[PDB]
Amino acid sequence: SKGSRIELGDVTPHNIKQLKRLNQVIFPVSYNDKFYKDVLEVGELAKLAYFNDIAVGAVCCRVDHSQNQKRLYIMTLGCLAPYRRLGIGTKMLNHVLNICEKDGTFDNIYLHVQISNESAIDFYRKFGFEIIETKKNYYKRIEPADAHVLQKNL
Ligand SMILES: CC(=O)SCCNC(=O)CCNC(=O)[C@H](O)C(C)(C)COP(=O)(O)OP(=O)(O)OC[C@H]1O[C@@H](n2cnc3c(N)ncnc32)[C@H](O)[C@H]1OP(=O)(O)O
Repeated sequence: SKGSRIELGDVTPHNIKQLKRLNQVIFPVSYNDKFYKDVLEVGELAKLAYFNDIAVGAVCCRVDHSQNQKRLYIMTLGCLAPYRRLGIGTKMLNHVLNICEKDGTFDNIYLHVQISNESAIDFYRKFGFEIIETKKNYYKRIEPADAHVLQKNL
């Protein structure tokens, strides 16, 4: 961290419009107004990422109680294409993993990744996520429609 050009910051009503703007560019699906209202209620489970003080990415997660487990679902985690491979993803993912580790009550953390997304698959597998399922027809309008479920056991 010493001398890093990357910092995470809180999401607030002042910068929620910035988060939406980033999400629009980065992710191929659009999120509704309820999504953005919810982000304001999850505390440290949502953050904006800054590179040299410029907002370039974001992470939004929620707690999911399914399969009789307590799970952390990564709804969105990403940064703008020109700033990729600079460790921003790592900073965001490590933040969420540290929240789970300090809580200690999570069974697993998981997300969906479109099957064509090789760089996301490489990235999550680096952190010990495993492809546990491939969901056919996960997306309704984009191609390929299929998504891998990537899960890390905690
Ligand atoms: C519709 C969907 O599928 S959404 C769910 C997936 N997320 C996205 O598609 C959002 C768009 N993508 C991104 O924002 C990025 O590509 C991310 C979040 C996946 C990775 O973020 P980055 O900031 O680029 O990752 P970071 O620089 O921390 O990468 C760390 C590690 O990941 C691995 N990695 C990351 N990107 C790549 C790549 N393109 N190719 C191979 N390995 C990669 C590397 O092993 C390793 O780092 P190093 O080899 O550079 O030391």
